[PDB]
Amino acid sequence: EETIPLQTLRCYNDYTSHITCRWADTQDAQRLVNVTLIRRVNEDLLEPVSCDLSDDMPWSACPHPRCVPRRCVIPCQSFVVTDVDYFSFQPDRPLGTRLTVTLTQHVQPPEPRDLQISTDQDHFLLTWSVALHWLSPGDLEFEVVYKRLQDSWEDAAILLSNTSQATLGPEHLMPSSTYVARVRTRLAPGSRLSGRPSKWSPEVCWDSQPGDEAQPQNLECFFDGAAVLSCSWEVRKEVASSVSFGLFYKPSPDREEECSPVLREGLGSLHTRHHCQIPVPDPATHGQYIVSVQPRRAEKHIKSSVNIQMAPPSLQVTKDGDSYSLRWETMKMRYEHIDHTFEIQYRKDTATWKDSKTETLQNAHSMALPALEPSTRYWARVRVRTSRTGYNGIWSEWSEARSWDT
Amino acid sequence: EETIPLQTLRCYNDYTSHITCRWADTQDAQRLVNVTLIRRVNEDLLEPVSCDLSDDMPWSACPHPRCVPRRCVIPCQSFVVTDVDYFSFQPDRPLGTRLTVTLTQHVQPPEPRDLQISTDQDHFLLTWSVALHWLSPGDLEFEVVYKRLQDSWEDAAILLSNTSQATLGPEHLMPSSTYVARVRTRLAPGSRLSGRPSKWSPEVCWDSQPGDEAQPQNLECFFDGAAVLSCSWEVRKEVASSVSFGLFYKPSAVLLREEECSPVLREGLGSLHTRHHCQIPVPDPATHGQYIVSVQPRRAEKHIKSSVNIQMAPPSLQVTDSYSLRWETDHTFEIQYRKDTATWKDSKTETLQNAHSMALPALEPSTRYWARVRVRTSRTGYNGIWSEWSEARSWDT
Ligand SMILES: *[C@@H]1O[C@H](CO)[C@@H](O[C@@H]2O[C@H](CO)[C@@H](O[C@@H]3O[C@H](CO)[C@@H](O)[C@H](O)[C@@H]3O)[C@H](O)[C@H]2NC(C)=O)[C@H](O[C@@H]2O[C@@H](C)[C@@H](O)[C@@H](O)[C@@H]2O)[C@H]1NC(C)=O
Ligand SMILES: *[C@@H]1O[C@H](CO)[C@@H](O[C@@H]2O[C@H](CO)[C@@H](O[C@@H]3O[C@H](CO)[C@@H](O)[C@H](O)[C@@H]3O)[C@H](O)[C@H]2NC(C)=O)[C@H](O[C@@H]2O[C@@H](C)[C@@H](O)[C@@H](O)[C@@H]2O)[C@H]1NC(C)=O
Ligand SMILES: *[C@@H]1O[C@H](CO)[C@@H](O[C@@H]2O[C@H](CO)[C@@H](O)[C@H](O)[C@H]2NC(C)=O)[C@H](O[C@@H]2O[C@@H](C)[C@@H](O)[C@@H](O)[C@@H]2O)[C@H]1NC(C)=O
Ligand SMILES: *[C@H]1O[C@H](CO)[C@@H](O[C@@H]2O[C@H](CO)[C@@H](O)[C@H](O)[C@H]2NC(C)=O)[C@H](O[C@@H]2O[C@@H](C)[C@@H](O)[C@@H](O)[C@@H]2O)[C@H]1NC(C)=O
Repeated sequence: EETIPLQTLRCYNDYTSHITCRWADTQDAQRLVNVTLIRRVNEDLLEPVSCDLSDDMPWSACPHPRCVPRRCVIPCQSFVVTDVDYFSFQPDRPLGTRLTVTLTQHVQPPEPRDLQISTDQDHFLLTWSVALHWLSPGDLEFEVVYKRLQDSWEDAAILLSNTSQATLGPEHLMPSSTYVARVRTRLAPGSRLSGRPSKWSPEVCWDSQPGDEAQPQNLECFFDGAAVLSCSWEVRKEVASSVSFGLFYKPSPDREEECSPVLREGLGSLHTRHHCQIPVPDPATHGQYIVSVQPRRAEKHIKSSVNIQMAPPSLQVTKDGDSYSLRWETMKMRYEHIDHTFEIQYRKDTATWKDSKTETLQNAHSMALPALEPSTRYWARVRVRTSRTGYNGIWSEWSEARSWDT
Repeated sequence: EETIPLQTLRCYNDYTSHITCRWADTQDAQRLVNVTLIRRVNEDLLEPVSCDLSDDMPWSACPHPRCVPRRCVIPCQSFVVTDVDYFSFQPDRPLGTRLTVTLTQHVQPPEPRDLQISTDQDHFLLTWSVALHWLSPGDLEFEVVYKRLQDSWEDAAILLSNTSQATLGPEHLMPSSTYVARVRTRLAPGSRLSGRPSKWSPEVCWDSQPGDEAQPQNLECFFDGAAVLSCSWEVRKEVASSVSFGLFYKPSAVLLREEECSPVLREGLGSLHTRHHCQIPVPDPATHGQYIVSVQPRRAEKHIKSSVNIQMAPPSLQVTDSYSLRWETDHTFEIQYRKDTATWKDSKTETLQNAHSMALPALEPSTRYWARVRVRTSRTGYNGIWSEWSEARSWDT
């Protein structure tokens, strides 16, 4: 982006005898290189310049906290409107490098492009062209790499072609996935030329044969060569939420087992990877396994006696004299012996259950009520639950609300 | 990982006539599978519970933002204390996958470990180990990959060993650089085992042989096979801030003139270097099949036109009733005078164009003032910088 010496150099003259130059350097650079100010006479003569250290930089700022300013004086006997001095910096030693390139051994073939996919049933034909007689198409060979959209490039299958197309089939692709492919051009083993391969083409992207998107997929197993067979597979996040899969394995015929525990990991935004470690205690004897991912026996055990929601009680209102009493019955349970607790509530019509007189009774079937307001409409509800050590549950829904007036 | 239908299920019964269950699917899952509630009568016997949609979830929360809650009613005569029901959920269709695996065709050997570098003069001995008669060291082959720290793994050089050390020299390594290496285990070609390599060891770093830090390094030129030879190289930022490098080429009776390539594109690689690129045009590769390519300091000069960079000498000054400033040098003069407890950015400041003289107003019959001047040109195609101040001169009024 332009040396610091060259940025900081300002050379001003008295237009009679002098030129004074001021330029700087960094210490950072000087631990590696030093440079002289050089002035040049004609297309040939290049004269050194005599500078000494200056503690200041009054003509230009130096962008770097570690500058070493210079100040130099160059004698002259002449100045004319057209005069231009040309200034340079020579480094303390020769620095450089060379390479002798034999073109035939330094070929980077052009990158493929116009990458394109067409389905033919369950195969996909991948075409591309290359912009190109020193390098003929027969010098070329192509390298295609493909992976599911959710995978590293790290882990991807290659496919080689001597022409500029390849067919990808069901031996290469898993069904109902999005695949990505890319292609680069390589020199042919047979070419009289070598170098290195092109940069990759841009990516093309496509869906494989539709199949069933719910099916778990990509079941893989690898044996450590000792005592463990590690299997992994994927299933859609949404399907794992309605279905519990297990891993089951059994030796192929010469009793069928569940692998446990299964660990889980995100795999992109739609799949979960699960892993399992199958123990193999004798790979010599039983060295072929048949392994399945399939629905587990996953049950919620629900003990009836301990999950009872009784039916709501029937409720009625009674007078008898001028004192009113609430009564309530619950459906006969064949002959069960089971204590019941009831919760009883009543409302002034113009008021809210939330803030109401809510007494609670074990094994009672009525409740006498206090005296109450002149000619008001009233409401009442009851609910039951079991209340005995063999038993448990939730309240019954409320009885129908029973109205009435004074 | 309980499923949503199962986490959600609650079944309460009236201990007389039936069981009521409530539970929930998600909309998201329903796109891929629906599920039926199932009540297991006995070991051999499952039966479908008929559920229908509910607006609510009066018995358990649903941990998805879009559930499809159900309410089922299963009738029963008969209940008693010892009773446990087993409930589950059947998919709308068979789901599964099945791989049949022969262990010898499916082996992944163990990750290498304990990567070390030792130096042997200018070589580096990398060692490691693999913790294992089913799989034996002789089944094994090690693939080692290495690279400069600042490079990607994309096409790093592989070196293969069939024992658990490898050597890396100056043939493999750029001097004065930091190398990172990792190793993984593979099945030997001649092994009757097949599978896939181990995952990579942890990385190890080391500093390659020192060389001449200051040189440009890593010149690479590649020819596209038609008309162009792209070249790249690295120079250290320190050096780059002192030397402009160029790229020069000559193609292979007597030899031709050595030519300069441009433009040179620059990009910031790693902490120490910047990377440069140049495009060389090659017209007749079948005749000039060899190009010697050099990176060296260029003719990078600053053109300074004398006439537009004049700074003059300070004028000479004097002072001589009224006091008069006179000076000797198409000029512009600035004249300053001052009081003695006041500085200059307080003092009176004045421009005089092609005057060599200046008269002064009333002054204090007490004080002893100071005065400087300086100059630049006005000559019309000319420019420069103000002169230094003239000798500051004194007098007592
Ligand atoms: C570029 O030019 C400068 C100054 O001339 C060099 O910096 C100086 O390098 C000298 C070696 O020629 C050092 O001299 C030594 O000094 C010690 C005590 O200070 C003496 O006992 C002994 O006789 C040495 O000769 C000197 O220390 C150093 N100046 C500084 C910064 O103090 C420069 O060398 C390089 O620059 C600096 C930043 C230092 O780190 C150097 O050692 C370094 O190599 C010259 N650069 C090159 C690459 O040739
Ligand atoms: C799980 O079962 C649910 C609900 O029964 C299925 O979703 C439902 O699919 C019905 C298709 O059978 C859709 O009803 C349709 O209405 C439209 C008009 O709006 C008609 O064109 C069409 O012929 C039907 O009459 C309905 O869209 C849908 N119900 C809900 C609440 O979404 C589900 O099937 C799957 O989900 C959607 C994408 C469906 O439309 C189907 O194409 C799809 O397979 C069942 N799950 C599965 C995997 O079968
Ligand atoms: C595994 O690596 C060994 C140690 O480096 C191999 O020996 C070397 O590899 C070459 C085979 O391509 C061989 O010609 C070299 O001269 C030899 N170098 C040294 C100094 O060890 C070994 O190769 C086998 O054993 C050698 C001695 C030869 O007889 C080869 O024909 C063998 O393939 C490799 N191990 C095996 C058994 O594959
Ligand atoms: C690139 O060109 C050819 C057409 O696709 C391939 O030739 C094939 O050679 C096989 C030899 O055993 C053989 O199956 C086929 O007859 C033939 N394929 C057909 C019918 O088109 C070629 O494969 C190479 O050719 C053979 C002779 C060997 O040299 C192999 O090592 C080659 O792989 C194709 N590409 C590659 C790289 O495989």
